[PDB]
Parts: sequence; C-alpha cells; structure tokens
Amino acid sequence: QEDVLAKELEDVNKWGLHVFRIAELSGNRPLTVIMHTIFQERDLLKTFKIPVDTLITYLMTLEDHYHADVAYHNNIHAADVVQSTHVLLSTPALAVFTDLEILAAIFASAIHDVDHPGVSNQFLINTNSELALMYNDSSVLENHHLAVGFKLLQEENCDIFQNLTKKQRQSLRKMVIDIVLATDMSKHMNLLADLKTMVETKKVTGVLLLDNYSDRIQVLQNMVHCADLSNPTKPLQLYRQWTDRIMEEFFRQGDRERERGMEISPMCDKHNASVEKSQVGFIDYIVHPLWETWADLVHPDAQDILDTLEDNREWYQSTIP
Amino acid sequence: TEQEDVLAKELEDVNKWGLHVFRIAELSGNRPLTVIMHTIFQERDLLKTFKIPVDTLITYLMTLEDHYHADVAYHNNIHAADVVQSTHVLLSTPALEAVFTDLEILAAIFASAIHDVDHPGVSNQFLINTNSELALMYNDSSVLENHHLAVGFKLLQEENCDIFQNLTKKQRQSLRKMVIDIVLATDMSKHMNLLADLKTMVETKKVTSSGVLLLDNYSDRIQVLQNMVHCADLSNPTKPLQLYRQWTDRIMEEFFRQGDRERERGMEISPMCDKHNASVEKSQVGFIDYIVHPLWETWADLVHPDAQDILDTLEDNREWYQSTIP
Ligand SMILES: CCOc1ccc(Cc2nccc3cc(OCC)c(OCC)cc23)cc1OCC
Ligand SMILES: CCOc1ccc(Cc2nccc3cc(OCC)c(OCC)cc23)cc1OCC
Ligand SMILES: [Mg+2]
Ligand SMILES: [Mg+2]
Ligand SMILES: [Zn+2]
Ligand SMILES: [Zn+2]
Repeated sequence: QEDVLAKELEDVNKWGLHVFRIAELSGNRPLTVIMHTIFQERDLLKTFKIPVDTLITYLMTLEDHYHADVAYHNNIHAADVVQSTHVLLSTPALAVFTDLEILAAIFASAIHDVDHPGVSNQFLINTNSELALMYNDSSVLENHHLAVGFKLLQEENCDIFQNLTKKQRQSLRKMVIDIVLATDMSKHMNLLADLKTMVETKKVTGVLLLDNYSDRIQVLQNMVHCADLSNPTKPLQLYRQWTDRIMEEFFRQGDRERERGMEISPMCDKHNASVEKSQVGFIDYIVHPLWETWADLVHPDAQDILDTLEDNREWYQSTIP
Repeated sequence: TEQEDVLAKELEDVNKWGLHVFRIAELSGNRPLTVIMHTIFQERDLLKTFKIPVDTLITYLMTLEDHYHADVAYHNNIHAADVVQSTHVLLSTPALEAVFTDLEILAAIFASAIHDVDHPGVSNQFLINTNSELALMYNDSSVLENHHLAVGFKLLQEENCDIFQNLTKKQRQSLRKMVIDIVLATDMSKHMNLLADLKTMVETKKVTSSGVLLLDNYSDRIQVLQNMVHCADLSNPTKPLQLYRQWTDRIMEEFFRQGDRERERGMEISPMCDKHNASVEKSQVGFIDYIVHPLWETWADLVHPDAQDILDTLEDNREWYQSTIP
C-alpha cells in the first residue's frame, strides 16, 4: 500500500498520473501526498525554508476543508490540478519563472477550489446565497477559495510561508490571487483571447521570453486554467472518471434547481442530458481551442497532450449513435 | 417642536449645492442620512413609483445610518448624506433631463447612501498592510468598497427593511448590478482609469434633439452614473468654504489617527497622516490640482455649462487655500 503509493508517485512528472489510485492508496489524502512529493521534486522545502512538518499540518487542514460529499470539486480535483500545473511548469519551452513564481502557481493550484459547495457561481447568485451577497456576484467561489486558503495558514503550525521575507509574502499573495481569480470560467474567453495575442506576438530564443509581470502572470493564469481543464487531455480511463463526477455534480445541482422551481441550467437535468454530446461540445468550444492555443505557445512541447485530447474527442464522438 | 420646523426649512435646500448638511445632522438628532434620503425620495416620487412603504423606508434608513461609525471623523453618516444630496443635485442637471430611468435614479441614490457604510476610518492600504480580516476576506481587492456593498445589501434583509420588496425580480437584478458597479467605482485606485474613460466620452459625446446627453447602452449609462457618484464623493472642495473647511478638518483628523496607529505598529506613516509634520493647506491644493479639479473640469465639460458655478467655487476655494500658504 505505502509502497504501491511510493511507486505510483514516481510518475509525478508524467501526464497521466493515477490520481484516483493514489487517493485511495493514501487514505483519501491525495492532495497532501502529491503536493509534498512535488515540493521535494522541485526542491521548494529547502529553497524557502519550509518546515516539512508545517507543510504537512497545512496540507491536511487544507484537504479537510475540501468537501468529501462533492463528486468533482473535492481534494482529488485539487490534487490533479496541482500535479498537472507541475508538469506544465517543466515544459521545455518555458526556468522561465522564478522560484517564487513556481511556488505561487503550485500553491494556487492546491487552494483553487477549497470549500467548494458543488454548485456554480450563477447558482449562488440566483439563490441569493450568503457567499454571493458577501462577494457582490463577482467571482464568488474564486474569492472564497482564496480567502479560505489564506486563512488556514493562520492555524496552528500551518504558516508554510513563515520564513519567507515580507516582500516575498506579498508578491506570492498577489500572484496567488491573480491566478485563482483567473480560474473563474466567466473569464475564459478574455484569458484565451489574450493568450492568442501573446502567440501572435511571441518572441523566443526556442525558449519563450517574457519580460514584464503582466505577461508572466498571464501565462501562469492560462497554465493553471489549462490544468483546471485538463481532464479531456488525460488518458481515457482518467477522463471518463472525471466525466462521471462532473455530471454527478451537475445533476445534483439540477436536482436542487428543480426542487426550488429555478431554471434547470444546461447539462444539469437528470432526465434530459446527453453526457457524450456535451463532452464533445465542451472540447470543441472550450478545451481544444484553449489547449491548441497553449500548444502553439510551447510548440511543439504540447503536441502529445493535444493528440490525446483529439483522441478522446474522437472516442466520445464514437459513443454517439 | 420648533426644532422640527427649522429642520423642515433647511430641508427646502436639498435641491441646492451647498446644503447645510452639518446643521441638518444637528437638527435631525444625528440623522442626516435618514431625513435627507426621505426628503429626496418624496421629491422624486420614489415611494409611489416603486411602491415603497414609508415605514419600511424609514426603518431601513435608520438601520443603514446606524451602521455608519459615529466615532469616525469623515467617513460617517454625514458624509453619506452629503454624497446622497450631492448625487441628487447632479442627477437634476439640465444636460441629463429624462436621460436616466427611475430605476437608474433609484440605483444611483441608493448606492450613494450605502457607498461607505461600516467604514472603520482607515484606508484600503492600511487594511491590507495590517493583515486585517477584511483584507483577507476580499483578497486585497477593493476591500472597503466590497464591504460597503455587502453590508448595504445585507441590511435589506432585516425586519421591515426590504425597501425593494415591490420591485420585479428583473428590477432588483438590474438595480443590484448597477449599485455594485457604482460603489466599486468609488475605489480611489480606479480614479485614473475612470477619469480617462470620462475624458474619452467628453471628446466623443453625442447629444439628442432636446440637447441632453445621448446614452444608448449600459456601458455609457453606468459610466456616467459611476463618475457622478465619484464626483459627489469628491465634492467637498466644490462646496462653499465654510463646508469645505469642516470636511478638511475631519479628513485630516481621520488621517492623523491612522498615522498614530501606523506609528504604534512601527509601520511607515502614510502620506498626509503624520500629525507631527503635515501641511494641511499644501495637501488640499495638491488634492485639487491633481485630482478634484481634473475630475470636476471633465464633468463640467460633459454637462457644459450646467456645472460652471460648481467649478467656479472649486477654483475659488483652491485660490483661498493657496493664499494661506505664503
Ligand atoms: C460554454 C461551455 O463552457 C463551460 C461549460 C461548463 C463548465 C463547467 C465546468 N467547470 C469545471 C470543470 C468542468 C469539467 C467538465 O468536464 C470534465 C470532463 C465539464 O464538462 C461539461 C460537459 C464542465 C466543467 C465550464 C465551461 O466553461 C466556460 C464557462
Ligand atoms: C489616485 C487617488 O489619489 C488619492 C486618493 C485618496 C487620497 C486621500 C483621500 N481619500 C479620501 C478622501 C479624501 C478627501 C480629502 O480632502 C477633502 C477635503 C483629501 O485631501 C487631501 C488630504 C484626501 C482624501 C489622496 C489621493 O491622492 C494623493 C495624491
Ligand atoms: Mg474553481
Ligand atoms: Mg469610500
Ligand atoms: Zn477547479
Ligand atoms: Zn465616500
């Protein structure tokens, strides 16, 4: 078990990690064991004088604040985005980012969905939720994920940034905020349009050259956004499991919408939904346009992932009679 | 009841720039926001238009006024009533006659009332640098302005406080978005971008057959309402000098108290907050020259010449504060 886990973790730098096995192999603690192994792999514990214990105590209370009764936005999803951002950072076309910029993108991935109630922003807005009332209908979940993620650092022996300098702590906090706020799906088009102009003005050596903060944080934003939408790009046995979990969450929200008389938002109707046609449409309009633009920026480092994405699009299309 | 008759006489000037807002606060028993909002709602027939019960309106106004801190010198209920009344006058300008709907007028006035509720008397940067719970909650992004909105909307849920109870859900949805867009624009960190957009509108403004401004899209309509409440927020140097000087003494009192809290923490004292080495007169001249006059001169161009007397008072007050320096 512990040494099945040990050898499972050996592919942390591989696109297609067995995150679900690692989850059950780790006692439902995949976020803790993956974040740890990544910090040791990138040498972040020593580079930022992070006490190993304090890293454990925070990753556990951070994982506990992910809801276990939600099918998709739980600790397994947080672990999957963490590992995938870690792989996209090791892309040959980019140590383009500093050690703090790497730690910010990895830390933002771990907290990007903490305390997710399993419902969308529009649901929280239309139901007059306390969260939407607090955050004025603007990136309600993403603001909440950040607030909870930072507040847990103030708990007993969980300030993993205790020995960072004050200027590093503020620079990290600013970058983590800018990244997690970009995970709002309502900002996907603007984030992709700005990614398309970056590739239209790309300047490489061919390692890519970013000089100003607004260009580097823009790549980090699209990077974690790419890993947030990386399910259709992983192996099919992983993709299908994520599809079952996100549809189970959409149906649960659709059940809650119908028992209040609110409109059944698309892809949420129990009794009227085509899971396979929605996945093909989700790839053709969102995932593939984003991943093909990201492929052109690190051309040709993302060719394999774009191939796997096109493979799964073809397979899901074949499941449609 | 002679104090009620003096108050009713002073409330007759609510349509006029330079209302004795400090006297109204005294005559109404520290309730300027309630009586001024009630007077404006009656003046614009808002209670009948939106079926607002009078008891519900008074109950919410008192509750909203209660949540303004009485122990803060500037960002208190008097400032809220002042911004409400000054937005009310700016809405009645001739260049904007029949331009905004009753819902947009209701949104701008309501936004003015809640735009600073529960202000603790310290800036956004102070709340960010001190690792406050508010800055943690709102991730250092428009911390105060987001808090003002959340409190102003939350108080509507108290007993007999929903003044929007008879609006349609499409009306409440539209009003809520407009109020949020307006209050968020009161963040001074967005002043340069908001003024840049206002200058672009002035350079490309279109007028109608009647001579009023043509605003045929939400982006242009909300931009005018944003800058209007923003100008009302920074309206102190455009008021008669006896009112301007009182607002100056109150904001300097708030600045000095923040600098004292900045001193007791070893922090670097924010500008214009060190009560041991500060120049009140030179700061007001720089405040007018670099912020207030560029903003109000641009707004005056937008409704030329309806704001000429307001602009003349601002330039007169700038000259006076300048004359006290040599
Ligand atoms: C227009 C369609 O856009 C969207 C539609 C739905 C969503 C919702 C959404 N959020 C996060 C992850 C998601 C993963 C999913 O599949 C995993 C295999 C998924 O599968 C829909 C068929 C939808 C997902 C987000 C969208 O992004 C833009 C708002
Ligand atoms: C870009 C935004 O700039 C600024 C934003 C805020 C402030 C500080 C500030 N905040 C709110 C209200 C203020 C009212 C005042 O007086 C009324 C008579 C005032 O008087 C100068 C001391 C400063 C004020 C100062 C700024 O500019 C300094 C260069
Ligand atoms: Mg999310
Ligand atoms: Mg304010
Ligand atoms: Zn996510
Ligand atoms: Zn104000």
